[PDB]
Amino acid sequence: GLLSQENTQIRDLQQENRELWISLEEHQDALELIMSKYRKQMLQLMVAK
Amino acid sequence: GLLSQENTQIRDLQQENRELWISLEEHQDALELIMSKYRKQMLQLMVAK
Amino acid sequence: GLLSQENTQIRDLQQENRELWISLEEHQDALELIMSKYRKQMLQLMVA
Amino acid sequence: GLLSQENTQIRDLQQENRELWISLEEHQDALELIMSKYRKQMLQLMVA
Repeated sequence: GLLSQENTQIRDLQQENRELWISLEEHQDALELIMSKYRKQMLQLMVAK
Repeated sequence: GLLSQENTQIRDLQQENRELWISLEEHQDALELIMSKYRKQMLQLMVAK
Repeated sequence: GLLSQENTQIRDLQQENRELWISLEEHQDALELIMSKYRKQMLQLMVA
Repeated sequence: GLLSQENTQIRDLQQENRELWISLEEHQDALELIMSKYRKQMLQLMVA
């Protein structure tokens, strides 16, 4: 009965779920990268001083 | 037949879906607020200069 | 001669430079905090 | 007397101050871009 309208909708919602999580995860990585670069620049300024 | 295991799972997945969206939306607001404050400070520095 | 043009302009540039450093670190703290909230929300969704 | 201690230290503080301003704006551009990508991803999910 995996082909029922309900089981098909479950798999569609699980795919949407996964896409939302990937969106959150990709932006978590972007936040970490920008913070890493921001703190590396603060250190480069201190070193040059 | 709204009480079937499948229909119950659909409503659970829709609630999860909504929670993921709220997580994305709340952080969109946080990003906007921090950028607004960041640009307002750059202007306050320019004005004081 | 601390009232020299030299020593006076030094003091103004030092004040501006201190304000720029404070601006950089205050924004650091603000981004760190929204990243903390973001990460902890993801951790909460993940075990729910 | 541009080689005065006054005028020399002025120039160093001006260079540092310019670097701090560039740092602030470069990070502005970087955050604006990740916010752009984030917002456009949400818009894409919303019409999908």
